[PDB]
Amino acid sequence: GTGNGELHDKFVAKGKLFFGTEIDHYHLNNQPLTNIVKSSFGQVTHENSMKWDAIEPSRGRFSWGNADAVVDFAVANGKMIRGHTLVWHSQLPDWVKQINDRNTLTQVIEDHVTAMVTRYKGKIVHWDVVNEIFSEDGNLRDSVFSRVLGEDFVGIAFRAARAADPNAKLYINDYNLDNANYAKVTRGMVEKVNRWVSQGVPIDGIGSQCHLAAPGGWNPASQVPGALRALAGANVKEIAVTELDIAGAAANDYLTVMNACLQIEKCVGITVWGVSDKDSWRQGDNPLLFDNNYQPKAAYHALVNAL
Repeated sequence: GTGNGELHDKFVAKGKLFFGTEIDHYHLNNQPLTNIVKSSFGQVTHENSMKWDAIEPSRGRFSWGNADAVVDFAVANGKMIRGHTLVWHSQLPDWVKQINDRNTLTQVIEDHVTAMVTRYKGKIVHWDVVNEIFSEDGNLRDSVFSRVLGEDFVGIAFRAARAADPNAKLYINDYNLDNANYAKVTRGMVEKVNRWVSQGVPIDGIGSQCHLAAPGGWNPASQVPGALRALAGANVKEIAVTELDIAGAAANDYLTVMNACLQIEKCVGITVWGVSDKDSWRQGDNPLLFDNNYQPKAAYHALVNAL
């Protein structure tokens, strides 16, 4: 009566756009992994093959194959795609950190942004236009971008993207937005998005990665419902949780995040950052919805039954 029985179809039935997961090309030949993506998730994000150094390793040399493989898989199976990510300080080629002429860095950014967004035009529901640009206290983190251009690289990148694919929602993404009172939320994301939306910058959405700790750690998800409402309170049309994982994978904790999004009008979807704990970037914390044998864990059944 609502798709198959599984997560993304039940989630979407309540009025949301997707419940997706993360994959990359080195998972395409893993059939337990790829069947769960087909049957339980409705959207994918590239884990690594859309980052700057994998896409443009030398200026004007684009290597599209690994990214294309994931995209072909996604569109062949009717999955949405979040593009991740256009401008980031991490895994960033050494040839861009060399440029300090504001013009050339602006050109480089447009070139990079325009190459990616055009190639995948019409196939990409959200682009993380900028990733991780805030310090833990709310100012711009130090990088060739913030040094050379200040806050200006944000509007440079968002405008290049909007110019290249008018259909994609343009997002800003960041981690540690997991407490409403935290500086990075109040003085960082909310304050500066308001200021940049005021200046004509086409920011459609805010992404909260939600790499969350177990109960009693620094960022437990006891507190996320109030943070997402803090974020959803800025002058943007939507928000999403984009890289969700929770150390321990407590049924109660996943329930908390899913229903937080369900109860926030502006929250259009959720992406967990992997299918199985075996392959997670923090496998020690065991933080996903499927175990090492690609069998559904307690949190997974819990979300399906709540829906």
